[PDB]
Amino acid sequence: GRRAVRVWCDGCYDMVHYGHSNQLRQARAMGDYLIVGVHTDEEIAKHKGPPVFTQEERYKMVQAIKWVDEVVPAAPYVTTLETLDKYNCDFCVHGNDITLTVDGRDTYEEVKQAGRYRECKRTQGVSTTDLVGRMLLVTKWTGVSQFLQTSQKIIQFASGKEPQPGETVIYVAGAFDLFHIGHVDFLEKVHRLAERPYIIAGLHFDQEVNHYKGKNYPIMNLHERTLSVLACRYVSEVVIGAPYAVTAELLSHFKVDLVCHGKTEIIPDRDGSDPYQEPKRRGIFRQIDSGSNLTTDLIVQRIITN
Ligand SMILES: Nc1ccn([C@@H]2O[C@H](COP(=O)(O)OP(=O)(O)OP(=O)(O)O)[C@@H](O)[C@H]2O)c(=O)n1
Ligand SMILES: Nc1ccn([C@@H]2O[C@H](COP(=O)(O)O)[C@@H](O)[C@H]2O)c(=O)n1
Repeated sequence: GRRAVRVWCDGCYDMVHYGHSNQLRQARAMGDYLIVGVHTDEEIAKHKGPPVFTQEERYKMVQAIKWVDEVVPAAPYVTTLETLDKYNCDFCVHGNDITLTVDGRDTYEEVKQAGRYRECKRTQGVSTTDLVGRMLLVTKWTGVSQFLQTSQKIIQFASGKEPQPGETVIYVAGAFDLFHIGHVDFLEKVHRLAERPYIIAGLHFDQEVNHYKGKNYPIMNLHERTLSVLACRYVSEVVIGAPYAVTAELLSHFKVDLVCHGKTEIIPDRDGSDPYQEPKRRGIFRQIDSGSNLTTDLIVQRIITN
């Protein structure tokens, strides 16, 4: 038995994207166990403006990412040894920003001098601001994203497991754009539908999403959406470019036991047909209620306050 390295992060985690998730993956790789501190609405307000998502929304999203072992709510804004000592955490991990006080001293001086501060690289291809811009475009399809996808980035995000005997294969599908607490609440309930679930998430092509969603959607592209969704602990695997209709070929290919959709509107397939007709014919379709009303369109409207 080796001695366990417990690891700390903190931040606002306000509108979580695959950069947040890649930093948490990276931080968790540095030890055995990741704890994450998230600040309150009130606390974020004192330093920046108030955040787009409420604390309990933010606590829940972070908790949903597979590298995170626990979420400490109302974490202080600035990391301290008092906090590290209090959660038995060997060291903290931040991305490499310039973090200086007004007089030129380091915000994390205490921690750095104690030898208890580690850095990870910033994730390429994304930031909340970049995303704010993508939303502004949509409200006022060839591709505004310059994320560079690789096999290695997918290897790092994927759990990498084939369905074992006894596991109940469950397929779901959609846009999964701006992967959010609504999708998490949906997937987390789907995950209750069996003892040992193996959830596969079909991700519609960008061209398809633009067609059925109008405008400049999707905000995120298939590759980005791939990682967003693989970061979720309830997901075992992803179809990267799934058809809109849940075909026979697909169900048979993945040996699907079960198919779900949430309480959102199902838009008819181009020929008028129910794209879930085939699993309903087999009697393996089941509708689920997430309990969330959150959609990509509501995230846009909450994120633009002018
Ligand atoms: N593409 C990005 C964006 C952010 N982060 C890291 O995530 C850390 C903690 O997250 P948090 O403070 O809660 O959010 P932001 O950093 O504001 O996210 P962003 O820059 O995208 O707005 C940040 O220091 C940031 O460097 C990262 O690694 N890669
Ligand atoms: N708030 C939400 C958002 C999505 N969902 C479900 O998540 C899946 C993917 O949704 P999108 O294709 O709309 O991203 C769908 O089955 C949808 O019904 C939900 O149950 N509650």
